[PDB]
Parts: sequence; C-alpha cells; structure tokens
Amino acid sequence: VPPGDINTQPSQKIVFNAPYDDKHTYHIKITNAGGRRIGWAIKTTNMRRLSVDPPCGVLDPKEKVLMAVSCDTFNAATERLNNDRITIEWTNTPDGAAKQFRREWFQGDGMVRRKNLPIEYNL
Repeated sequence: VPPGDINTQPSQKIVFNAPYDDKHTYHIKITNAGGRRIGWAIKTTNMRRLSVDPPCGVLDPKEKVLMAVSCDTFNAATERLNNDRITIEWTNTPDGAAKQFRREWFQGDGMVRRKNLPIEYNL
C-alpha cells in the first residue's frame, strides 16, 4: 500500500542566516504521520557545502527523529546561492521488517514518496 505522509519542522523550507564565515548546523524534525512503519532517506544538492546526518533511518507511526543539516563556510557574495534543497524519501517497510534501514526497500517493486525543503540563504 502507498506510504502515509510525514510532518517536518520546518514545514516548507529551511533558512540559513549570514554570516557564512563559519560553519552552521541546523536541524529538521521528521515525524511519521502515517499508520505503518516507514524507512526514510535524505539527500542534499550541494555536498561540498551542505551535509545531512543521519542519512537514513526507520520510523514507527508517530515516532520522530531530529536530523542535522550542516552548512560550511562559503563566500555568499561570490558563490552559488540558488538551487539548493533537501530531499526526503520514504516508503513503507516490508512486513516483519526489522528497524534497521535497508536500501533494498527502495528498489524492489513498490512506492516511494518524497518531499523537498528548498534551502534559502538569508544574506
């Protein structure tokens, strides 16, 4: 069956504040707003600058995880600011699955749901 939804905080996007002369580490609360257990994974678009940790996990119904999105120093006057975003994928976990993330959940026949959280740089 299709995966239920998640809630994230923040909900629509993530904003990083100048100054960018130091590394900053923001968070994201991901909550599983559905009726079944889900496995989830995270990407970002700019991996020399931006990071994610942990890059995946499992989440029972109503269960939450706090996730760290890091942003390294960079010259905000000079470098790319524009098409960055975080991407969360999840799917329902197979029947009788353990609570350790398995990439092959994402690969066989099934459904994958995603949500993007664009990054904004507040200069």
